[PDB]
Amino acid sequence: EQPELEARVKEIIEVDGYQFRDLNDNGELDPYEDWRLPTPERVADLVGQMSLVEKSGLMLINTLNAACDPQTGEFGVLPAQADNYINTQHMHRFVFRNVVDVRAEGVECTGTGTPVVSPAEAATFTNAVQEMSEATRLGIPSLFKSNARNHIDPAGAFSAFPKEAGIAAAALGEQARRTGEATTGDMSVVADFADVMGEEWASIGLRGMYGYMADLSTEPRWYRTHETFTEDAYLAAEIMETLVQTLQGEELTDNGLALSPQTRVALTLKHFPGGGPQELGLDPHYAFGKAQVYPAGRFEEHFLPFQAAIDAGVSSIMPYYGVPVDVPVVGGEPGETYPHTGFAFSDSIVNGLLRDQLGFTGYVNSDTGIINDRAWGLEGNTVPERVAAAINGGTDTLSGFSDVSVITDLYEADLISEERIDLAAERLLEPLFDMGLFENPYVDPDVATATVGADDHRAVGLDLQRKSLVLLQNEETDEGPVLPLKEGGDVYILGDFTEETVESYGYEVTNGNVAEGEERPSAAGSDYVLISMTAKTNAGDYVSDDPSLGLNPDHGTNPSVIIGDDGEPLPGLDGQSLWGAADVCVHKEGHEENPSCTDNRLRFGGAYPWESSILDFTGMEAAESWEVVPSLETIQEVMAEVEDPSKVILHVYFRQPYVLDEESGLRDAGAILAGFGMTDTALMDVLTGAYAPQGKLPFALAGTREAIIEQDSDRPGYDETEDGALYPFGYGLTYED
Ligand SMILES: O=C(O)[C@H]1O[C@@H](O)[C@H](O)[C@@H](O)[C@@H]1O
Ligand SMILES: [Zn+2]
Ligand SMILES: [Zn+2]
Ligand SMILES: [Zn+2]
Ligand SMILES: [Zn+2]
Ligand SMILES: [Zn+2]
Ligand SMILES: [Zn+2]
Ligand SMILES: [Zn+2]
Ligand SMILES: [Zn+2]
Ligand SMILES: [Zn+2]
Ligand SMILES: [Zn+2]
Ligand SMILES: [Zn+2]
Ligand SMILES: [Zn+2]
Ligand SMILES: [Zn+2]
Ligand SMILES: [Zn+2]
Ligand SMILES: [Zn+2]
Ligand SMILES: [Zn+2]
Ligand SMILES: [Zn+2]
Ligand SMILES: [Zn+2]
Ligand SMILES: [Zn+2]
Repeated sequence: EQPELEARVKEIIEVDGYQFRDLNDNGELDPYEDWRLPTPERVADLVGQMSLVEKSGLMLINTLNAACDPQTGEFGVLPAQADNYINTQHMHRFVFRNVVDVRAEGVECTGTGTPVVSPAEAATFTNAVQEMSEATRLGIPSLFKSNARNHIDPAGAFSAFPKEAGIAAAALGEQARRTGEATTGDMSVVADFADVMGEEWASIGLRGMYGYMADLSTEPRWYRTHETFTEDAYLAAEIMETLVQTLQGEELTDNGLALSPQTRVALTLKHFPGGGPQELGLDPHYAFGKAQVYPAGRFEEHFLPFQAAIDAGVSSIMPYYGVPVDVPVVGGEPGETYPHTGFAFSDSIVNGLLRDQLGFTGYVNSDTGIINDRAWGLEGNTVPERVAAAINGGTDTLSGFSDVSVITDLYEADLISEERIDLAAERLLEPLFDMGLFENPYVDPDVATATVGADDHRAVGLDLQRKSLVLLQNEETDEGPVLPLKEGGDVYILGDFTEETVESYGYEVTNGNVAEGEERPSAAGSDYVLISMTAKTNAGDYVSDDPSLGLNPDHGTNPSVIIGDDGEPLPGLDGQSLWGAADVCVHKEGHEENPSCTDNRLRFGGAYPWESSILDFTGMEAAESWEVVPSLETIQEVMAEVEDPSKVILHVYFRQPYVLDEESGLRDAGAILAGFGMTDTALMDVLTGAYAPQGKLPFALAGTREAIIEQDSDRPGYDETEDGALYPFGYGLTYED
């Protein structure tokens, strides 16, 4: 019956033999403090006593990182803006972005940066914010969200798993190992991962997530394919279902939300209705990439994973920045299309599709910076006008917006009704009640130390690392298949292999990784060449209003067209404009005089927009804003030096679905693997045969740039291209001894 309580500011009262937190400090048991009552009655009572500004503060969510004190040496103290956000803006939702890890030897507090914090220091920080929250007039608790933390970057003290697509590759591979088929996957793999994450996140007082991503990698030119699970909507739907059930629980409320005190992490699924199908792969963080296009008419396949998570009870939904171009309204009158504005401003999307058509009963969380930076389709509108349009469109909380006074001002100007603010307040407050946070919002920092990165948790991650690896090619030689490796030999390594780790398996290693000013030993005479390679963007020089770049006629024109709902094309988006002409620094269609460029330095990722279709390794080596690592030139020298290329093992990190073009010579390697993030001993354990590979690709790979240029950005695979796929979805070899 009686749930545990903890209070550091307010007092505990007991009534009818039960104890309660007196959060308004009146000395009596209000219904919102009365945990015996159903949540709607607790919310109604709480919303009844809030001032307008306290209600409007709930509609903001902003970065609140732990800081360090240069004079005490303590890490995990409150930042400067904590007092403002909690006490002046009345916020109770925050994004925690610090790396959680143990700092080296010698690290002292200094610099503008975001300090690294241990698990115990992270818990101390979030407790302190909860302490400051309880100290407010009604002592409403706070909720921290974060992006993903448990993935190897090819994190910190959290237990390390492969990237999202590696988890899907492992799930498909274990289905095929049990059934013979690779369709929707073995979801015990996903549940095992989610179980470790939920336990570790909750132990530091991190009870929400910006994620996971249900977006589909149907457009290989989209730089965010690196954080998608799959291109296939039905596998994605099965994964989102399992993530909600495991992270939120299977216990549903009467509203149909999987929210209980058993909820370890409440998910804010992103990015609705699906960020995958970007025109030319250009991303809507950037002005030139506002458009999402659906040439194969698959808009409904893309919100199918969201559908599945909504039914499993997911807490929260984040719309993407994108603009849906000419999309028929689901369940609407004939000839109706969705507005050509960003998703969070469209009542048709957030209230119509998400709530009315799909039945979502939770709250809606904007993506970060839609108001000031990415108010797509609202370029001429003011900031207050943009706030009202997102809130009235169905968006309940604004990520990256700080200023509660703008919402109160919009109320006094009758641009947002108080009935709408009450509705947002209800949706935002209910999960905090249902998750037990009004009763006890604190955590034990020392239990975090014993939980984050536990040995058994790390073991689960290691298993999935080994099961994510996909064997794509393993050529038969006179002495048998290239893989697994034989015992002993001379091994040449290139790329991110640790020499002593490879030596430890009983090989003599020659390291081709030399600095730019030293000569590289030849690979001649090696029994094996281990190359670990990938490609990266190097687009930090991009400037939208620079005639050398964004305004350079030699870079061509942006083919993307978006006709505004007023009848005029969006700036720089008429299909004839220079790439940089869509940036507000160029068009200046707002209220405000020389606006900064939003696209400068492409700081979120992605190549130069004129280079977004160069996904082949040969093209990428020559491209201005792509880089092959190690260089394709060095790789090609090395493969010639060994003379017999079947002695070369390529381990490739397909950050995007890169194209192994025949001109590049990479297909002459004896073995090719796709890796999604592993320790060196996990990969050496598979290469040397202690374990056999079993992963299967959760997206198809193409063989030509033409297939890249021809495929439909909203359709999976390459079956409609002339050249087709090099490797299809669900493909992957093993050792057959
Ligand atoms: O972390 C954030 O605030 C968000 O940043 C935005 O740029 C991304 O679109 C979203 O996926 C992140 O969750
Ligand atoms: Zn007191
Ligand atoms: Zn009573
Ligand atoms: Zn009270
Ligand atoms: Zn105030
Ligand atoms: Zn408040
Ligand atoms: Zn990445
Ligand atoms: Zn199911
Ligand atoms: Zn786009
Ligand atoms: Zn009035
Ligand atoms: Zn303790
Ligand atoms: Zn454990
Ligand atoms: Zn054989
Ligand atoms: Zn030696
Ligand atoms: Zn020219
Ligand atoms: Zn150029
Ligand atoms: Zn003005
Ligand atoms: Zn050379
Ligand atoms: Zn496609
Ligand atoms: Zn051709």
